[PDB]
Amino acid sequence: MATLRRSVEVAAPAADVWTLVGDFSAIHRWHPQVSAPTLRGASPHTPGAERVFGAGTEEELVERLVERDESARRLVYTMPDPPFPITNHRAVLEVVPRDDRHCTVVWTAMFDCSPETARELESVIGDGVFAVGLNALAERYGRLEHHHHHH
Repeated sequence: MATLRRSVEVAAPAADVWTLVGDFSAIHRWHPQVSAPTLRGASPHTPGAERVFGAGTEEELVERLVERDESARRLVYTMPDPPFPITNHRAVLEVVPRDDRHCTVVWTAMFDCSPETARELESVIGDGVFAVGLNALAERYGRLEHHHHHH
């Protein structure tokens, strides 16, 4: 699949999780693989702002906010400078409330990649970057209802 979708069980209300994931610039508050991103113009809540991971190294990542929904808990961005061989990138952050104390945080990433590379990116981007970040977030809200296996 060129379209990736992952979901995690968080022991907390969805709105509290949107206060964490939503910011775009402030992803280094929960996501351990984020080596501090540099937020360029527009403001991080306004559809347009870019975030440059590292910003002084041989391996950086430049992302850009396409559109943002505060009340809907829906965060859409793209990679205008991606290190992975793709054409058009598109990714969304949707925190879906199941109960008042339980919310499923769904991270989606779809990109126009070639099949032999795309199967590899499902494990690297999906079962690597997301399966670490989403799960570490579920562990820090585990102060309400129990910890789980890291990643």
